[PDB]
Amino acid sequence: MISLIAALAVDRVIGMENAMPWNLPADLAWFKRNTLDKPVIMGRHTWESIGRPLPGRKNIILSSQPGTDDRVTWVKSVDEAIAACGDVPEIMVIGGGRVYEQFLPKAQKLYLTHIDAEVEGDTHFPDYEPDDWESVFSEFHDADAQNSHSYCFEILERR
Ligand SMILES: NC(=O)c1ccc[n+]([C@@H]2O[C@H](COP(=O)([O-])OP(=O)(O)OC[C@H]3O[C@@H](n4cnc5c(N)ncnc54)[C@H](OP(=O)(O)O)[C@@H]3O)[C@@H](O)[C@H]2O)c1
Ligand SMILES: Nc1nc(=O)c2nc(CNc3ccc(C(=O)N[C@@H](CCC(=O)O)C(=O)O)cc3)cnc2[nH]1
Ligand SMILES: [Mn+2]
Repeated sequence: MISLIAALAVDRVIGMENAMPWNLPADLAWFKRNTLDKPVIMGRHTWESIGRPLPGRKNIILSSQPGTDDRVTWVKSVDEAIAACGDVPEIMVIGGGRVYEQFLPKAQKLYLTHIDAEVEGDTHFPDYEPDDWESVFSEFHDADAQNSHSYCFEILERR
């Protein structure tokens, strides 16, 4: 099945100038935990902000342009990206904006982190139809010494 994983601040903001303004060590631990040993699909911009292959996962990048690093897999369309994953139980789509928009309809599960932070950005998470989704897991956390804002980890399943 296909799942989307993402961190959103106020207003569904997900990035600004090809980067994520905040720093939340706990959220990144959660991201790694949920994606390790699974294939991750990302768009070219995202590949670029990340700057290197994510270890322990098959990294698949979507680009209309030919590949430029053999350490990852390059695909030119959504169907090929999905076929490149092979037979696995869960495929993780990691963004960015344009790529989330294209996979949303095909996704059965969303792993969202809501962050209490007001950031002015240029990329947003798609505006999905709440009706259609069921929250099956929620876990709130106040801010602390290592994490600058409070956040909520949530998992939705398409009804
Ligand atoms: N907070 C989060 O959880 C989170 C997660 C991911 C990203 N982000 C952020 O989001 C921004 C990057 O998002 P973005 O929307 O600018 O770009 P993106 O979605 O990472 O990348 C867009 C690109 O990927 C390729 N692509 C997408 N769909 C394709 C398709 N169907 N066939 C072929 N190529 C396709 C195209 O590359 P070519 O131009 O080479 O065709 C397109 O320009 C950043 O600020 C990043 O920091 C945030
Ligand atoms: N919940 C969530 N938070 C994010 O920050 C996020 N970021 C992306 C894309 N950007 C990035 C940027 C850096 C790393 C990264 O450095 N990850 C390391 C974690 C380090 C640790 O495990 O403590 C990794 O191995 O996953 C991942 C995605 C996609 N979905 C997200 N989803
Ligand atoms: Mn159902």
